[PDB]
Amino acid sequence: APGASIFRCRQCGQTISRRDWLLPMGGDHEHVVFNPAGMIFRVWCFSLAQGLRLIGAPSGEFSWFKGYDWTIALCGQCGSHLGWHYEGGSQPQTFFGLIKDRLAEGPAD
Ligand SMILES: O=C1CC[C@H](N2C(=O)c3ccccc3C2=O)C(=O)N1
Ligand SMILES: [Zn+2]
Repeated sequence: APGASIFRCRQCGQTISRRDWLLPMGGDHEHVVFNPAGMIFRVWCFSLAQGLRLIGAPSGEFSWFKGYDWTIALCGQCGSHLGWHYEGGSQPQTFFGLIKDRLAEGPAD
């Protein structure tokens, strides 16, 4: 009965990722960053995620992770902005950076 197992959208409960899938990018799964609009995000890196909808084509502009280009990742169910999918880089080629406070963590399905 683990209670710290899967991550769902906080707004609607769509299944999104798992604690087992946390990915330590440059030594830490947690990256605290800010965008050009000055919004600060506590980004957790995950090797994998599901239930999102990747919007548009990738961009390298302002990327927080050197070598990676990003696409906005919305909750596929409700449209909540959950984070970004990163691609085009190395080791790994791809991963998700998800905004921690926009997810709810709980027991497995
Ligand atoms: O790695 C990333 C992902 C995208 C993120 N980002 C944003 O959140 C944003 C909001 C408004 C205008 C431009 C941006 C942008 O590049 C950002 O700054 N870096
Ligand atoms: Zn949602």
